[PDB]
Amino acid sequence: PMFIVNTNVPRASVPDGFLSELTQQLAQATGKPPQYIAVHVVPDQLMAFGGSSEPCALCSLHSIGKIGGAQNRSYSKLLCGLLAERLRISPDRVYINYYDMNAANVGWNNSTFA
Amino acid sequence: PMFIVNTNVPRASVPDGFLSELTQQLAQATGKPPQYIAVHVVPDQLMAFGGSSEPCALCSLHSIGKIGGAQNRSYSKLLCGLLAERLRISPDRVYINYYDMNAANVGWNNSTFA
Amino acid sequence: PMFIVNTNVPRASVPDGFLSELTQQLAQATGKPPQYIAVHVVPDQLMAFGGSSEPCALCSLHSIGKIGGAQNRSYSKLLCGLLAERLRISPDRVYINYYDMNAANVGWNNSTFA
Ligand SMILES: *C(=S)NCCc1ccccc1
Ligand SMILES: *C(=S)NCCc1ccccc1
Ligand SMILES: *C(=S)NCCc1ccccc1
Repeated sequence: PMFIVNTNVPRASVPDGFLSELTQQLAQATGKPPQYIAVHVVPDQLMAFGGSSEPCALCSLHSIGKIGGAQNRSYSKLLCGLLAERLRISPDRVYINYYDMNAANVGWNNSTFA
Repeated sequence: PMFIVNTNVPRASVPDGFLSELTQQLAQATGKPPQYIAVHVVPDQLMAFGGSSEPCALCSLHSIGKIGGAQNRSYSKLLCGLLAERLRISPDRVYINYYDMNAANVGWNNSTFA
Repeated sequence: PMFIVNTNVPRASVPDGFLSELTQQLAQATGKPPQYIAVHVVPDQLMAFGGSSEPCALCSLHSIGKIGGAQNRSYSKLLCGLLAERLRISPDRVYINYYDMNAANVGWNNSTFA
């Protein structure tokens, strides 16, 4: 999978090691090799959540399968837990959109995963 | 719902109250409490629309239901109105991608909305 | 269509003419008028791919139709081609998510494409 975090937390508040840690914990959570996981963090954003500019995040996780009710709950506990621990973001000011991609609709290395 | 605007309009052209205004207008438009609505504006982008770098916007609106033919036309009229009036972007240089998210595919507060 | 590339390549590495070339190549790949094509490049991103911060990209292409097995393979070869030639990113460090949008789910000019 690939995980993207957009947040109003400033760049200086993103701790060294954070992209690595996200890679490792997503690899572990999905039983996927870490060589396939992509991660992306976008700090310093102009965002509001419930009209407030307190720390918040808008995120996405795309996966070819391994998306569903229990699995997404597990992902959210893991990802909100990381965002709370590392970025000081309340889990109730985070949204994560989950996307179950078809292999034919994921481009990589001049072709797709189909 | 959550609304993201990416634009080549500079940060200084985004009016002070703009995130609050989007929050309140989207709350009114969907009959949702404003506490749930997230909004995110990304200015100064390197983008073109039709090959031109005249002001333009690429947007998304994610909602758990309340997405459909008529609802979406209404959203577009509302959101293009605000982008024209506040950011001085022509409606014919705006795209908005609408996503009807399943509740189980939206993470929040260490779980999902399911 | 609309194509978005997020990359850790620095802004100064993105050559003059890159948005123009993407617009032109996407028009040719879909036979669609360039006047409707939108492109967006986001350099200097904090991203990793396979746990490495070597040059990489995460991309999206949204289109109303013209998405499918052979078409997406063709787009990937085109777009990885450009990202390798112009931004010096290895094709195997690019992901492109493809989205076949329903015309009623794309807003434009105060309405939708339905
Ligand atoms: C996790 S195994 N990511 C690699 C495959 C992929 C899946 C969805 C979107 C992009 C890349
Ligand atoms: C509007 S009520 N937003 C909160 C629920 C939601 C829907 C789609 C994506 C993120 C959050
Ligand atoms: C290509 S012809 N783009 C214009 C129509 C479109 C399709 C998907 C998303 C946004 C805009």
